[PDB]
Amino acid sequence: MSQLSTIIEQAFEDRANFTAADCPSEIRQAVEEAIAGLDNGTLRVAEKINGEWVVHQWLKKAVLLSFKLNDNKPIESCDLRFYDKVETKFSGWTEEQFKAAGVRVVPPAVARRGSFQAKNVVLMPSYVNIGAYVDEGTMVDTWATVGSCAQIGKNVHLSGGVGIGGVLEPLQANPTIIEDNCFIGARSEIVEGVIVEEGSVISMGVYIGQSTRIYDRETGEIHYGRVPAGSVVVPGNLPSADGKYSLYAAIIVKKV
Amino acid sequence: MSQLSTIIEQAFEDRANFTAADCPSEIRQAVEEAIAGLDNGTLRVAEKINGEWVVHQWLKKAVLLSFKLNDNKPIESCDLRFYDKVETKFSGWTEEQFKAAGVRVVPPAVARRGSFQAKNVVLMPSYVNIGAYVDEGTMVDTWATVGSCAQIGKNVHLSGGVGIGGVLEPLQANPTIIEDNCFIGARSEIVEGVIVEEGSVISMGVYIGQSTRIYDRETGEIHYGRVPAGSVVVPGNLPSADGKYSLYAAIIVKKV
Amino acid sequence: MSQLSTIIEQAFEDRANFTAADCPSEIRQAVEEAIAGLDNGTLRVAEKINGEWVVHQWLKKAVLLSFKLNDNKPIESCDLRFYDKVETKFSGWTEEQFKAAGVRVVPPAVARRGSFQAKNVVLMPSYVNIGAYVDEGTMVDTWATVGSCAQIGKNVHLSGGVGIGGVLEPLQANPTIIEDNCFIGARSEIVEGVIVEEGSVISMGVYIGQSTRIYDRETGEIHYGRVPAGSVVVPGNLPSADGKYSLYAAIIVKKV
Ligand SMILES: [Ca+2]
Repeated sequence: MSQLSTIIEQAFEDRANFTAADCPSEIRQAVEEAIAGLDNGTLRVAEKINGEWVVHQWLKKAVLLSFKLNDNKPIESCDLRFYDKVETKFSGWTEEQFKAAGVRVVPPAVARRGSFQAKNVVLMPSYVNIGAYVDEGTMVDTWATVGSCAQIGKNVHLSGGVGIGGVLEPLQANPTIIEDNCFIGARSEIVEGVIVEEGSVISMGVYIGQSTRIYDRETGEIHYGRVPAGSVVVPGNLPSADGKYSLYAAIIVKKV
Repeated sequence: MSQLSTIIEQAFEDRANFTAADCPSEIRQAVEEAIAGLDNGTLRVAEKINGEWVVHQWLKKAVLLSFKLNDNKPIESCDLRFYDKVETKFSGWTEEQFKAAGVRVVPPAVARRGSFQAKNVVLMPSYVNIGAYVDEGTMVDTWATVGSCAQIGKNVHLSGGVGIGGVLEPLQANPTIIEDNCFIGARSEIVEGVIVEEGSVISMGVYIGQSTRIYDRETGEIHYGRVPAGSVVVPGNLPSADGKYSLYAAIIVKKV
Repeated sequence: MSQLSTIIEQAFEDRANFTAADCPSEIRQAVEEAIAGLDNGTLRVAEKINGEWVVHQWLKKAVLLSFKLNDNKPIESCDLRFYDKVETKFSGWTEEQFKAAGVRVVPPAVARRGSFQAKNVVLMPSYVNIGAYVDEGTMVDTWATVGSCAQIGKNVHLSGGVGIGGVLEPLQANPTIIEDNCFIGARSEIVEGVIVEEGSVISMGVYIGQSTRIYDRETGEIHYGRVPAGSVVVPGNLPSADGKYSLYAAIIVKKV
């Protein structure tokens, strides 16, 4: 026997009749124990039983009651704790070190130690993983990611939400490379060691890994792994031979 | 009468003739008051007047002058403040608790209290909302989101920018579920209680909610809400009957 | 002569024969120096030599050895440092100020000073840039971005990963505008001063800037820059005249 489910079920049906202030402590204690059990994994909102996923509605009700029963409170940075084996790049950097490096680090942007950012780089809130190199004058916009070992050239614009995929393995593969003077538009993804050559304009919504067809609409040639210099690329599709569907492709629409 | 607009207008026309160092204090004070008014909402860069949106160019000029007139300075974590009713999962976790749980929490990753992560999970900078369960060996890549009550299986790879949508209401609906051994590629989105069954490979750029057609190109069947086990899924489109447009669809291109 | 490459090469071949505990200090010192050189840019994983990008495999091996040779440790918020010229909005806000403003700021959400959030706004972990205005009751979901000067209306839902693009220059251009009662679905992007008019439903995966065709499938009209009020918009494609490819377009599929 466990009374948690029944107590939470009853309180949720009764929820219009109490508030956070006058909540009886047994309901309050039951909600806490439900939250603690969700937190240590001894309870879970849904689980697979006899081959089928089953939802436990009373645990959803516990989550909802925990919102009802707790007021907003100040939360400080000290309440965030982490645990990892790679140091962050700027811990214990002085103001002199920051000024000498010439990089703007907009909170809450983080770079890992073992990555490099040249002078006049701006890191909006974003992530730069270990082994990456970001050259002079480059803008890394909000929630962008410069993945492990990626090489970002000079005067590059990585727009918001852009992901530059990391490459460690295989050891012989080139990392993902964005050459000088490229524009990568919002929520685009360049991964798996693809190279975008110099002076290209990649619009928003463009996904390119090693399997993406890069269709030059002027020549008809399908390229892989490399955007030729000066390409303007937008998202598109290529038709199937039967005409019943089409598949995503990156379309080179002009060469500038 | 307010002189803010005129002072900011004049200073911006005159901006090549002063710097942050020798800026006269009246310009400096006007810029500050403009920023304070934008911050408390008594001023706004654009507003709807007589049914039309109007831009206030002098407030854009104030924002630009605030960049010119202030140097970069160290900003610490203590300068970030929050305000919410749900505790974060790891506040006051000891090193012993971190080691016992076996989860790597890469800064600045945050999970809410009332979510669970099994041993050998790696949280790159990412978010795990309340009620979610992330099973053993799973990787949550940078700027991914595990939404409320979602169930992530064992040895799952959530790539960068992947969103697993939360499900609280309706109470009877299954949460979004990623079964064991799935790969979800970058900037893909699995939402609204969709289940991705075991061993599937979802490429980057795949969006699946309850309204997304999942087209099995081999059988011609259109599925909803569920990716069958072992599916390889990529973004595509399906043509309209008139052939004038096509609509986004997730394409099952092979079964592995 | 430098022995770093040889030491790292040898240790990596020998890696199954030592651990972090009993690693000889020369290997440990070589790995550290490799990491320091990657961090200050004097070493880089790949570089362009005689017109071709070359990978330095021993630097990848150094990165991998740095994982092997260091255990996870607690990392605190104090180890994150930033450097920027714009203050964050809430630093030194009291509990009274937070309660009076009526905005939930879910860690690690950050807004810049000079942006406004009305009562009953919820900022999930997200970013609100300077000059933006977020009206009453609006939800900004996880890893969304409200860009500079953007105007978000009342009772708007910005879903996870949504980017609302910033607009400062040109001075005369309207910022990006989301009117009252709009739903913007996950990982969608509204940029470049586009306006989404009141009561529209934008599905996930919708990208709209000034160059995106907004195709009204009922009338056949192609709109730019503006989503008419009450539109339901989903991602699609429009066919080329030769039928060899199609290009991304936002499809108005009904008017509600
Ligand atoms: Ca602190």
